[PDB]
Amino acid sequence: KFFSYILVYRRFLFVVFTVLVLLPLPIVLHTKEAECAYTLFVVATFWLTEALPLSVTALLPSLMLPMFGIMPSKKVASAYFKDFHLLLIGVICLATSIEKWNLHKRIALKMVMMVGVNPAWLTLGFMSSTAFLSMWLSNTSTAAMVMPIAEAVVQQIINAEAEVETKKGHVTRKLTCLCIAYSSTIGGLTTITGTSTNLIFAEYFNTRYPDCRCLNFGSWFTFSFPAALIILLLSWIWLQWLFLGFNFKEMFTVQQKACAEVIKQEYQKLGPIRYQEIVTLVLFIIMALLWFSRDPGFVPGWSALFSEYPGFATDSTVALLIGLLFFLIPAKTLEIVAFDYSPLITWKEFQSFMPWDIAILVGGGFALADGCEESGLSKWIGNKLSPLGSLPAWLIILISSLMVTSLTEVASNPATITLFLPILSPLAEAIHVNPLYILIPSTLCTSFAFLLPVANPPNAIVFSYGHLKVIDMVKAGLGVNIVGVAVVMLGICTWIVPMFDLYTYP
Amino acid sequence: KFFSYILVYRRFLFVVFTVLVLLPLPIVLHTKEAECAYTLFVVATFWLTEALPLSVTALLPSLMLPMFGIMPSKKVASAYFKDFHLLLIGVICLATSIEKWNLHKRIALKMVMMVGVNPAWLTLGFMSSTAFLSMWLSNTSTAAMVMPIAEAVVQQIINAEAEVETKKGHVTRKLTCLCIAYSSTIGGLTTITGTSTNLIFAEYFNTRYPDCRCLNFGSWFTFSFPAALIILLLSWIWLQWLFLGFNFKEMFTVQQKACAEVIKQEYQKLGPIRYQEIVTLVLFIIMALLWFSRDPGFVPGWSALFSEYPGFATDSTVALLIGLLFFLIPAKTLEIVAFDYSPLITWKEFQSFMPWDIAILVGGGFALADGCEESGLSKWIGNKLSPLGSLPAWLIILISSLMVTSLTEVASNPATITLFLPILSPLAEAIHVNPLYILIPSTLCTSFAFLLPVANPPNAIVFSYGHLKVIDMVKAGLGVNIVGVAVVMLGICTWIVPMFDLYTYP
Repeated sequence: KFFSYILVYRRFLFVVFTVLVLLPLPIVLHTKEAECAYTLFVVATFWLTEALPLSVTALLPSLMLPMFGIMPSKKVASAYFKDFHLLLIGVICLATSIEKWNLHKRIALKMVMMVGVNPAWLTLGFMSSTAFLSMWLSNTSTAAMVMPIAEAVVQQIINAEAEVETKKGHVTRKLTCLCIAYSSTIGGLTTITGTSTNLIFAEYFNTRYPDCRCLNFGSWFTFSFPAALIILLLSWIWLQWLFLGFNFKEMFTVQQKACAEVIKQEYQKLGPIRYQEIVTLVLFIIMALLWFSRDPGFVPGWSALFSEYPGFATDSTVALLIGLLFFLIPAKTLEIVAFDYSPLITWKEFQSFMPWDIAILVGGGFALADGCEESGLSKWIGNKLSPLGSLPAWLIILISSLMVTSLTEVASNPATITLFLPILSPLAEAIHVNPLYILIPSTLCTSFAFLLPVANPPNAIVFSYGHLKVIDMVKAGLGVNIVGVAVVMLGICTWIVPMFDLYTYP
Repeated sequence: KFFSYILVYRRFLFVVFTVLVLLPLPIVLHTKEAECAYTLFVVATFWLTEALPLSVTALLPSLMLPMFGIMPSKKVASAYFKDFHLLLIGVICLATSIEKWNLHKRIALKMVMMVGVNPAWLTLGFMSSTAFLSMWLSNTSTAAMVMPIAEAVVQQIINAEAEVETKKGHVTRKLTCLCIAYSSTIGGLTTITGTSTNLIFAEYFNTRYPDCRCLNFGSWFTFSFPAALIILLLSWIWLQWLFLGFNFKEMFTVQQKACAEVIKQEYQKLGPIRYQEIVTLVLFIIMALLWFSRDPGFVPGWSALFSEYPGFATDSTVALLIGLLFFLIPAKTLEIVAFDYSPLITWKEFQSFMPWDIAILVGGGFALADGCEESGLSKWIGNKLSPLGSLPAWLIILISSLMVTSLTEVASNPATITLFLPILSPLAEAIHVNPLYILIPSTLCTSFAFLLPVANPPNAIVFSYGHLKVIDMVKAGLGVNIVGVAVVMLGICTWIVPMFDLYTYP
């Protein structure tokens, strides 16, 4: 009876318990920087296990930081909405129009009819298509662009799986939705301009080491692509082992032919292409073209036209420019022709399907990361790393890499690299080592953020579709993170040494 | 035929037409500050007439400002979410819980049974209750607190209006919802701490004029209360004339007794008070008590406990502290007692009913106002006001007041007063006038923002309930604004002179 009453109110007692058991941390230590650490720990605890909704926990920094006095409440709110959110709004305008006019169904049906009958080949194609798309545009962009296409397939197959007749259905969508989530190992790891994380490292290295010109397009690709391709293959194998069954004989019947017949029957039921779908594709192509042609890295883009105020027109402005066009392009006239036309999507359909959860969730991560920088916590973490020069060589690289992938879980990737790079680059110079030997494993491991939300906004976009179980991706994340880290260390010691001369002092 | 085709696509052609007809403004004038003015005009044009959705137009500054180079896109996004939005989120948590557990229906039914059978007495009571509530807490706070209560009455009366049996229904809800919108003439006009707008003026006057101690509680009230009470009465009369019928004999039958019987019958149908409603009331009282006791102005509040980092804990933190409690307080257990309890409101019910329209809309106003300050536009406006010292006296006061109520339409009240106060206070000193004679009409007229959204966040909260027709409140706003301004000028010349000696040089 009494023990049962504790079990039913697990969340209420746990929330109270963790606050009071962590409560000695602020009062003790003379209230210097443990307040930020206490706030970081309690928010992280509520993120690992769902004691509170994920978006609700993101609003906790708006409470603890002002009361603790780390930063004013006015500055906390300003950190909630940032450049990523404008990018999210613009893409969702296109995403809403794709679903509203059944453009996703036509694309999914066309994809299935051509190839991809066996489920194992679907996730292989999904990873390859998303990773190659993530090669040029962005990790954040490619996550929200193919996700409406990706879901259209897996909801399609389960509907066609009836064959004129349920745990298999849910595990399949968790796998494929996570395939795009983890399809970032090629998104900027292999290209200098793929993500802003490596861009910060590249511009910093040129600034502080003008003499060195090794960091250039064609030299970053020639070593990362063989390395990053390894993660993609083992991630496919590991995800196939964790979800569904992994049998080697399956990849190398009546149900297959029956599924093909019903799939092709549905495609004919859709009929000819419609005007609304064509316009959505046209805006889809233009949005991708402008993102790719902004900063290709080898030929100047349209940013050279605006080469007077640098950094003012980011990728989010492109998303908004094409995204807001969906609210004023005519769709269907309202033959009386009584009053007026209708736009492609009205705001009512945009208010729904809009990940307001992610906007608050990612905002909490930005505010929590900003609070860590305002308080003397990030500097304290860097200070403890300084007495580590006595270690031979390979240790430090492993220590930093595991440390890099751990502190990027609660902070954005650009913030994490900018913090550590100054801590790390000097450590490098002090020892007689190539400063590069330490920077490359650190900057490459920043992108490896596969645990929890807020760590990587591509992961956050995945949470927006309702299959937001954190325990599933935490279990999958450790497998990918260990695989991702291990391949990096294998690359550093074996393949990356000879061309940049990692043993010799530059 | 051809003329008909223009009429159906009115919005599409108008949006294109206004952009191109205003397009000469940036290119001409050597591209110095007309870019901000062009952005301000096109956004205002789309706000007056619904060429685009109100929230969509709020995202236009995120486009024009980065492309025009006024401010980077990173800074534009940071201005979208501010201290007001955290206040909105906390209150909506309470507002959602009130509606979910039918607390609004019980309050509305109890209000109707006691008094208020005639519709004219309802809006008089609604104005008086909201204005007195707005006396202490805030204009923003009181707008969202009584609105769920206010709607509960008017939806109740129309349901009870059947009498065992439609344009009257919609006009009634537009009136009463607007009553709280315009019930801000007592919200901070009569009290120093009612709103942040007068607080900025009070702290500025003490800083630059330490010798003067006239600005104090009991001296601001003794002159504003007789003045502000006049606006409330004429606003009630003017709104009664514009909406419904205004007959003097109505205020001073079978339908009335039938309405009473069905109203009291519904109250018995609700039954006894429930546990969920009691908890909501308890959190309702605590939220109001903390807001009132933060800075009463005459006895130090709980901010003296946090009197080490001033301004860190604002009113929004109080809203979040009580608002987030609704997500973890048990409501009903899920007698197997299988898994766990349920909170008062889950996030699914918070995602709905949440004015995401207002968050984007008000954010656009903040970003647009910030862009005006970044570009040399606000300073340019102040510069043109400088050559006005030759005017005798009463003119300038009228010029500023109409100018104050015009430039606060597209800017927040604290931003508008902080801009003008420096422009105006020196003008005052230069002429031999009480500097005060100019400051009081200017600072009091800042609050008079009854046209369009974004001008006053209390107006924005009104838009959240769906009766967001701008043309109705623009028509009503001019009547209130002229009434509001005229009473102020009458107060300045007749009643406010004798005690502060407005004719003599201080």
